[PDB]
Amino acid sequence: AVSDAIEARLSFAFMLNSAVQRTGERVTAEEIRYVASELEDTLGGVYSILSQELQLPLVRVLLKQLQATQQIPELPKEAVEPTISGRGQDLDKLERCVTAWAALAPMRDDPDINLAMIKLRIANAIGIDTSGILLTEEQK
Amino acid sequence: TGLAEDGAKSVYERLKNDRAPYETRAQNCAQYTIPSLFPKDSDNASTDYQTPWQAVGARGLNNLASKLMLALFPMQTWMRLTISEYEAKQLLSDPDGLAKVDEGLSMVERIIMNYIESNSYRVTLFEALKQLVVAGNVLLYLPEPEGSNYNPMKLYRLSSYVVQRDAFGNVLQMVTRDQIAFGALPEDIRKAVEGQGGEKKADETIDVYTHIYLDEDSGEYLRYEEVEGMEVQGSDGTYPKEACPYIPIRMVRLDGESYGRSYIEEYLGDLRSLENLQEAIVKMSMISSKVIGLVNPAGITQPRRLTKAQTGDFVTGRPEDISFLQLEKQADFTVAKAVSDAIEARLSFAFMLNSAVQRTGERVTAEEIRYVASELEDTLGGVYSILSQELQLPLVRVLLKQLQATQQIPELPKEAVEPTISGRGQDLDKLERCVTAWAALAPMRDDPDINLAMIKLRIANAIGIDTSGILLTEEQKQQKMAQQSMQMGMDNGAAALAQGMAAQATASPEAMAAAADSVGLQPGI
Amino acid sequence: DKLERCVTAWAALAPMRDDPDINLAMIKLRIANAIGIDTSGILLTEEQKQQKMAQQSMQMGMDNGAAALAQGMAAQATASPEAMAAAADSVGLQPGI
Amino acid sequence: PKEACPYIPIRMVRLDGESYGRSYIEEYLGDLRSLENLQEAIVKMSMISSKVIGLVNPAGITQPRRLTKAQTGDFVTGRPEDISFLQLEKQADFTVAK
Amino acid sequence: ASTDYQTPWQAVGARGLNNLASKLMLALFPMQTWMRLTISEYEAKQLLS
Amino acid sequence: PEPEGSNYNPMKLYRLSSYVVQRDAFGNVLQMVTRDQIAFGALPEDIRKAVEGQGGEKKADETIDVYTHIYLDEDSGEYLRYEEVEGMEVQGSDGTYPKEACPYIPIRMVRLDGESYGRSYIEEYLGDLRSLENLQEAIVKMSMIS
Repeated sequence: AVSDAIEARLSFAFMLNSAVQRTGERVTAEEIRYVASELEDTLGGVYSILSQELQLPLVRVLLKQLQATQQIPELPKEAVEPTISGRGQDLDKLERCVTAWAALAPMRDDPDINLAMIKLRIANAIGIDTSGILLTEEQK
Repeated sequence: TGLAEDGAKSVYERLKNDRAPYETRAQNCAQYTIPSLFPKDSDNASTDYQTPWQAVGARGLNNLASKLMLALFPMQTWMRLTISEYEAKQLLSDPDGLAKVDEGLSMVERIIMNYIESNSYRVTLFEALKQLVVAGNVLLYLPEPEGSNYNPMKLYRLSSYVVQRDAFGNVLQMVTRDQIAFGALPEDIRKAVEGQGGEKKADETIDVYTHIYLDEDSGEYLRYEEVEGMEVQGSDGTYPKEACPYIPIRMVRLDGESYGRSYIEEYLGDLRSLENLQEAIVKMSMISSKVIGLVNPAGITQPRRLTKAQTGDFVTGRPEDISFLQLEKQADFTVAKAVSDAIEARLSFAFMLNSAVQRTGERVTAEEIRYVASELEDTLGGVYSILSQELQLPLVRVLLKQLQATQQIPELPKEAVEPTISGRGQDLDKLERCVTAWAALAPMRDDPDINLAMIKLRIANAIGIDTSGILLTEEQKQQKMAQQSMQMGMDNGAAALAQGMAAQATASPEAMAAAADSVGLQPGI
Repeated sequence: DKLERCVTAWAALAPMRDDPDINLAMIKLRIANAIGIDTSGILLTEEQKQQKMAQQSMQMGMDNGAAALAQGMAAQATASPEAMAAAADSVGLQPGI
Repeated sequence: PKEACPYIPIRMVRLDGESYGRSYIEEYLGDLRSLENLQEAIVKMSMISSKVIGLVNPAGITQPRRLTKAQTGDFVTGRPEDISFLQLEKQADFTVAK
Repeated sequence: ASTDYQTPWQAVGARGLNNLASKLMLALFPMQTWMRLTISEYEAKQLLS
Repeated sequence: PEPEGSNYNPMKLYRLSSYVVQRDAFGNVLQMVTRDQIAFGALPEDIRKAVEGQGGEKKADETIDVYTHIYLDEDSGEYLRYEEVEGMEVQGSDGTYPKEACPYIPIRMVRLDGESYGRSYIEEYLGDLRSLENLQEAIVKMSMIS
């Protein structure tokens, strides 16, 4: 029972799930295992040092070595990189503002609501940038 | 000159005798949770860090530093720039220019998030939040960019800095201690060390101090670096009171002491008792682990035959002579276990981990009932609430200044300020809610009685969305009524002459051959 | 909530837009009286409709009107083909098409 | 003015006509005072439990001069009923205070 | 060769290493586009139409 | 390594028994030394001219301790990198690696200042595994008397 208690408190320190080495006795079901996200958050503390130490210098070397062998276009001295765990933010913020604009679909005949402005407000609330976002003055 | 306070190497030494209360707390306080996080710093390689007998402090720290990082600093736009709305109405012609200003404020709040993520500020803040749990009291320095290259920020975890503040909240003076080696020194400092005299090894370290004292007769800070010499002559920086690159962070604030406490010293006594149980349960299993064969010496069984026998030999003796020395404490192992399962139960709510394995458990507690996990979010909401003032606002007010000087940001016109909203948020949900209320008015587009022009204003008044880009104004519709007509004018018009020209372009077939020559077609068809 | 509740009660009156007996002009006032929403921006007043009846007509006036002369001009702008070359010169087009 | 002053004193539960206010958790501070006195005793009962004393029956055979110096699996002289361990009692008392 | 490596009596460290090295590899380095290049957006507006 | 073409180009690692770095109490690296043991037939072409240039014939399979040295430069912020043999250099040596882009990057599990190397993650539970093996050693041995 001590060895089953030490394995229990190493199995959270490592990113394996709670498993065989008890009675177990799950009945713990079914939406309750969203506490497996607690293992992802504990995993999120592990590699967080390592993304600076490995994950950024591996790109900054390859951004230089591919310029010298001409396998990459010479990017003009002003682009830098995050290791986003990957867009991501460009996709979800575009996917969310579509569904908000899709709710404005039964308002295409309403004479009062400024639908030209509400589509800009949602584009302002959600942090999508602008100016490729709407038809400009001439443009129609 | 004398510079009105002297000397900066002795300001560090007078006030090093004030860290020693907090420092010897944190050396005790990291000993119980995770000893690699805050060393005693009379520590080298090797001094191996023995793991504590309990592993709740190691669990409940990473599970609390990450849940602060996930809550303070989400991946999206955790700051936003509020312009003062009434002073924005005065200086501007309504209403299109107002949201055009908020696009410039949505411009800046994305560039900072593209500056924070692209300089690994997420890393050194998570190293800051682990120090803020164990010890509190970290200042992290945000250096000047000097280009669009890679620019991290260095932190100092209370064994490398000294601050002195008032009983009042403001900081008087800060001293930071570097140990930069001689080959790795900056260029202006090497001229000062050689200017002091004597050659140096390439790897010899140098105690490089700074001194960030509050100025005599002016509210700004003065900042000078030093070596064993007096200054370095690249020193003097006029840091204002509200924007200084050295900001000392503080877990739970206590007045009027100079530093702050830590969060996990508020349970460090309880971990101290929970290790003393978990030290005893493990040691009771080690007496258990030893296998002693107690032979009854008033018996027959000599183990001269018990050892040398084979797999299945028939041996002389009685089974009741050979008994084994077993660990007792059946009714005592359960006393020390049920208390240790009760202390871990009341530390697992103090830390933001969920109720878990360390019981029978025995959930049947299902399925909508676990909305009481929001009680952990609310207890988490009390933890960082001090820290949003201490870290989360000065980190923006520095970056709003440093990006103006390097021209990576537009000079925002002296009137925009920022909350750290946990992120709109309020601009999205209040817009999303008034759409669904206006969507219920859709079967009333033909009702002759209800003033739908007013109800859409009332919901825009009840929900606090602002107004005046919200509705079509007085003129605003004769333009709109023309655009449906100019559409049908251009549509029916372009369909008229195209049926009009091409019908009479090809009739009495000599005209058909003449019409093909205008395009340039010869007689093919 | 008091605005959101009176919408759903008025939404139940939607299949009664053709009933010749029920005073729907009054029931919408009674629900606005029962639920404590205030009044007087709540309903179209006396005048208030001859303006509104004109806007459906001025829409169909501008719509049928702009569709009339655009079919009206462009049909007679290009007939007896010398007029077609004269019509293209008014825009500024030479003889390309 | 009387209605707009930048110094406003806040007050948990109001009591007249004393100058200050009380607090909410002093209305249960007596009960916490009794609940710590239990939880102080349950933990201290686990600490007598934590100590592992080997009571050797001195009218027996087992001398622990052989029990300590023995290896992993040695055969040693003695009876198992001489070696008992001083364990914390209070089985039916730990449940009262719990 | 030879020095044969005796397996430890416990097999949690052998379990909890491969189950942690792979879950770092699956989280640090997914199969899709784990880096991206941010251009400085305001300096991109200045140098471009 | 450098590509030198679009052919197959892996990357070699060194698991702390084949390299040495030295860094400051500050975070930056001062000097790195990597130790290879490339055999004589498997050496690169410029190095074989240096080993033969040292003198004496070699076996086809004899190993050679080939060192590099990636020290931070005097009076310039870039790194200097030279390979060596038992001789002084190899005359294909000097590389002006900048501070931000060097092909040798030392990785580090949990960072601790100001020691030269980093710790590991599973040494933070290595004491606890040491106690858990001592139980699991005893349970198995109790089943063998059984």
